[PDB]
Amino acid sequence: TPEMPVLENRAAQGDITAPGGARRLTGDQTAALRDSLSDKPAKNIILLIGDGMGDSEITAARNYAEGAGGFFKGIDALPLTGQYTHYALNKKTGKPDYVTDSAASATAWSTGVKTYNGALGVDIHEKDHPTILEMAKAAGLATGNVSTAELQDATPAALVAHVTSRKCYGPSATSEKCPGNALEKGGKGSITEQLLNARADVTLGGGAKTFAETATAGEWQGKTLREQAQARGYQLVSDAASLNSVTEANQQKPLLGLFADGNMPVRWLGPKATYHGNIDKPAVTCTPNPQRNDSVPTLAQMTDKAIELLSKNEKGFFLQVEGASIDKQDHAANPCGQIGETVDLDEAVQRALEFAKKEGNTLVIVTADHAHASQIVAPDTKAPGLTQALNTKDGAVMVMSYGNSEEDSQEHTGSQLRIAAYGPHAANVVGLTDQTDLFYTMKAALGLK
Amino acid sequence: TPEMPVLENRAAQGDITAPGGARRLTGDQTAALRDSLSDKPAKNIILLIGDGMGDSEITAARNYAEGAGGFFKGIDALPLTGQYTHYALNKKTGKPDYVTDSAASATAWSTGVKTYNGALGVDIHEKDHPTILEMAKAAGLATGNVSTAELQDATPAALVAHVTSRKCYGPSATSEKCPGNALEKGGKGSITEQLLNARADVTLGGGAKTFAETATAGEWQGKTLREQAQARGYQLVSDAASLNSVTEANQQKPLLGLFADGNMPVRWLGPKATYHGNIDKPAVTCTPNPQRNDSVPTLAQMTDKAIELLSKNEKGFFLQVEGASIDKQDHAANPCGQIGETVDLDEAVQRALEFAKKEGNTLVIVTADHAHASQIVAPDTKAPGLTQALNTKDGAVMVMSYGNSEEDSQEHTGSQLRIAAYGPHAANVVGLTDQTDLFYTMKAALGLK
Ligand SMILES: [Mg+2]
Ligand SMILES: [Mg+2]
Ligand SMILES: [Zn+2]
Ligand SMILES: [Zn+2]
Repeated sequence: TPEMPVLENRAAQGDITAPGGARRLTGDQTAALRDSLSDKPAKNIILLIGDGMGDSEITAARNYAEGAGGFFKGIDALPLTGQYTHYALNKKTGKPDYVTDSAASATAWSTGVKTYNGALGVDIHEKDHPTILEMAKAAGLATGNVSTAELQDATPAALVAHVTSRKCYGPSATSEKCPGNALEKGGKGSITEQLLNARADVTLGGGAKTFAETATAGEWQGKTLREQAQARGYQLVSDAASLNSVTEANQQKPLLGLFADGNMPVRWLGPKATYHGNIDKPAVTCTPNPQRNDSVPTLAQMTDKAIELLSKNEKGFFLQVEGASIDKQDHAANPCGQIGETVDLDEAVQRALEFAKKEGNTLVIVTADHAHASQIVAPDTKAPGLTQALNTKDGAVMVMSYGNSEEDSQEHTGSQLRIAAYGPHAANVVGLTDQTDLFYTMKAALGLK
Repeated sequence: TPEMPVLENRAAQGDITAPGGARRLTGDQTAALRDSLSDKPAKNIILLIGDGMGDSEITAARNYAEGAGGFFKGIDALPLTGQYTHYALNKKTGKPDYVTDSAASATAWSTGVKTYNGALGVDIHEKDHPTILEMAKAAGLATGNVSTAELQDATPAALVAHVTSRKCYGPSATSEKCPGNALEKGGKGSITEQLLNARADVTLGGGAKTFAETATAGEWQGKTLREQAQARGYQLVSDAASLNSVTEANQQKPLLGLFADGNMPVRWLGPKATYHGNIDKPAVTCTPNPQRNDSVPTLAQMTDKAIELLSKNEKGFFLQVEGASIDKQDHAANPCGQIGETVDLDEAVQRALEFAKKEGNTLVIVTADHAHASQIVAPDTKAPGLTQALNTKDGAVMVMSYGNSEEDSQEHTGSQLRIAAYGPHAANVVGLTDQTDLFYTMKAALGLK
């Protein structure tokens, strides 16, 4: 509908060296804003998560791929923007823990309650809390869970599982790590077991590896989780081709795609940032991954398939899309990997926006779980940590730094960060909010009880 | 009668450990946002700058001072938010320079043109461009310029001075670094000298030192600039009581407050962050700076006095307020200084909002020139840089890290950052914009030609 608009052009108007040439706006937005506000109920919800995608990561990625005066057709097109907080809680004391992990953050938007790092779908008292997927499902809507990581990973895992520790991937690990959740100790089961129970109509991602573990107890005891899956009515697919065959997805024949043993492959490769790399070493240009594959769906691809199959439900749908790898490449101090996964996500955002634009009753939300390590610094910067200089699209050099861990892994950060939305109820992300608010915002737009 | 609502309370609504207690919203925001949209003209403009105050610096200060679930009654209360980019240009190539200084950034917002780091009121070709202040004055509007740094520093300087280098504080430095601007070589002058010609109605801050230099030429050759200003009819005050006593400020009786030889005293004392400081050292608790004085007006005080004086103007006013020390103490790796300076800013913001709420035709802007070093990390972090643990309001420990420079100074950072606003034309800050767009936004809002 021309009704609800999106930002079509927020790129620099003309000559950046000229007066007004770097402007992103062409006029007054008061009208456009007014036209972007609606209190009408959302039919569908599409939630796009860039793991570790703070403002720094978004900026670094635009600078490189689109130029400083560039514009992300996906990411940057959402008209309603704000800043949200995502601190976690300390388990013993219930006091704030300023820097969160993806387990606690994902638990917050999915169930509306703060938790401790490590936790999936449980409060600090280790008490379960229904998730937005379980609720929408209960309400009879179609549910989708898509990611580029292993599906046991914290991010997607939070919509479907309740464990006291994100490490409880399969039975083997649960029994050890989460004994109270272990199927044999009377628990609800491991992350994978719980995923299977949940039954979203569409689930696409990696982590096929744990689907090889074997049930210790229950009905499917002694079989492989994968085996239990087909046993359960589930349709399994492992490549683009097959994923494309799929004409229908639902509770009868829910869909489960396992495109990789672990995380799906990264789009771009580059060297790892090194100490004084922006000085001692030359500017880098990122190399697309020759080992990415025509048979592996891109995220924008799982996204479009997900939308087509979930859109066949007349009551509506809930969809969660995760761009997993941003956070993981940030940890590895790999600019090229971190950047490409941001660009990968933008493509999916575009698909989601396109659908919402025409559909008209769709709420699209784009955000991150927490902030990361990456910073953009001056080119002649002499940093204590890991640095790298990059040749951007503007023909200039950009330098990225990761200086918050002497360890082998760059740490997350607690800075508040961008949240953007388009469609009905999107005004609920404007200004300062908390990660938990997102739950109530979503459940409220759909009218979930 | 606040036609347009400001956000009265977005602190966590209840018990942070319980379902929905960490929420900052109490309901749907649609109607309130709708109520924040107006395209009526703006009588006045109050622009508040926290130098180097990125989203990280804000989060950090809130956690410390108000708690994670806290809310800055000033800073966090502006209902229309977005993110803005502030890259500068490379003088020679004209290509983007990812990390700006304060000089080129304030030039951006004050003239609508991008320029090279170090430049004030001039473009890459060193051409001069009229400033939003000079233009307001020209239209008959009352003008103000308040800052906690020396008045010759880039932020305030940019509004009334045009020079090739930011270093050109007074006659002596200008002759050496800005030979083209030097009074004696037929130039327009040094920063202080043009500041004096600019004749803003209200100018309050530090930098008294440079006023002890003597003109090298012109009508006031051989007299100090202090005398020249007295000679030119400026009202000079240097203490809080002298300032309070002021009843008038206009083109006839311009006001000049010089409250510190250099920069004004910082609000809180604390030790410098250090290597492995969060491990090898006990947690720090900020303490008020005894020097902060009673003879010294605070940022909130000057902001109040300036609005009073400026408000007298029928046509209206444009006022810039700078919390300068946030950036400075960030370069210094001093969390208490940095945070204290952000708290100071919040108080100045509250004053501006109170008046604006009242007046009804005032546009209030809160943003920063660029991003900075500061990162919030896990308590157990083992960082290559400077860290420090802090005892927050929540009775918990927060660790701050500075790791982008092996130099004495920590660096500015390239990330886009929060921009927020309240009042008529406030919508122009939502979504993604450029710093230069702000120039155009204040121009149209005040109806300038
Ligand atoms: Mg993730
Ligand atoms: Mg400044
Ligand atoms: Zn994460
Ligand atoms: Zn600075």
